[PDB]
Amino acid sequence: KKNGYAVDSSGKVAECLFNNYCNNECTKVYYADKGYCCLLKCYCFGLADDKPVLDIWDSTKNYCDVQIIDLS
Repeated sequence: KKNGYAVDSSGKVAECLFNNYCNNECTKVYYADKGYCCLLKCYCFGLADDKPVLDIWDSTKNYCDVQIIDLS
Protein backbone atom coordinates (compact mmCIF):
# COMPACT_ATOMS: atom_id res chain seq x y z
CA LYS A 1 0.00 0.00 0.00
CA LYS A 2 1.02 3.65 -0.50
CA ASN A 3 0.28 7.17 0.78
CA GLY A 4 -0.75 10.18 -1.25
CA TYR A 5 -3.44 12.61 -2.28
CA ALA A 6 -6.23 10.36 -3.51
CA VAL A 7 -8.07 11.63 -6.59
CA ASP A 8 -11.54 10.59 -7.69
CA SER A 9 -12.37 9.09 -11.12
CA SER A 10 -12.40 12.57 -12.63
CA GLY A 11 -8.92 13.22 -11.25
CA LYS A 12 -9.92 15.76 -8.58
CA VAL A 13 -8.59 15.75 -4.99
CA ALA A 14 -10.53 16.75 -1.93
CA GLU A 15 -9.63 20.22 -0.72
CA CYS A 16 -9.75 20.67 3.03
CA LEU A 17 -9.41 22.76 6.11
CA PHE A 18 -9.80 20.05 8.76
CA ASN A 19 -8.15 16.66 9.29
CA ASN A 20 -11.22 14.70 10.40
CA TYR A 21 -13.01 15.44 7.16
CA CYS A 22 -10.03 13.96 5.33
CA ASN A 23 -9.90 10.87 7.47
CA ASN A 24 -13.55 10.13 6.63
CA GLU A 25 -12.90 10.63 2.91
CA CYS A 26 -9.76 8.55 2.87
CA THR A 27 -11.19 5.59 4.81
CA LYS A 28 -14.84 5.64 3.65
CA VAL A 29 -14.23 6.49 0.00
CA TYR A 30 -10.76 5.18 -0.80
CA TYR A 31 -10.56 2.50 1.86
CA ALA A 32 -7.29 3.76 3.32
CA ASP A 33 -6.07 3.27 6.88
CA LYS A 34 -6.18 6.98 7.82
CA GLY A 35 -5.93 10.47 6.42
CA TYR A 36 -5.46 14.15 7.27
CA CYS A 37 -5.49 17.59 5.66
CA CYS A 38 -1.93 18.20 4.36
CA LEU A 39 -1.37 21.54 2.68
CA LEU A 40 -5.12 21.95 2.19
CA LYS A 41 -5.68 18.67 0.31
CA CYS A 42 -6.70 15.32 1.80
CA TYR A 43 -3.68 13.06 2.27
CA CYS A 44 -4.31 9.34 2.78
CA PHE A 45 -2.12 6.75 4.52
CA GLY A 46 -2.24 3.15 3.32
CA LEU A 47 -4.07 3.49 0.00
CA ALA A 48 -4.16 0.42 -2.25
CA ASP A 49 -1.31 0.33 -4.80
CA ASP A 50 -3.86 0.67 -7.59
CA LYS A 51 -5.49 3.78 -6.16
CA PRO A 52 -4.84 6.97 -8.19
CA VAL A 53 -2.98 9.66 -6.26
CA LEU A 54 -1.73 13.08 -7.40
CA ASP A 55 1.62 13.29 -9.10
CA ILE A 56 3.33 15.54 -6.53
CA TRP A 57 6.94 16.39 -5.63
CA ASP A 58 8.79 13.85 -3.52
CA SER A 59 9.60 16.70 -1.22
CA THR A 60 5.89 17.34 -0.66
CA LYS A 61 5.33 13.62 -0.26
CA ASN A 62 7.94 13.24 2.49
CA TYR A 63 6.63 16.40 4.08
CA CYS A 64 3.09 15.03 4.36
CA ASP A 65 4.30 11.61 5.51
CA VAL A 66 5.81 12.93 8.73
CA GLN A 67 2.58 12.98 10.68
CA ILE A 68 1.12 10.92 13.53
CA ILE A 69 -2.68 10.73 13.49
CA ASP A 70 -3.23 8.21 16.30
CA LEU A 71 -1.48 5.27 17.94
CA SER A 72 -3.66 2.47 16.61
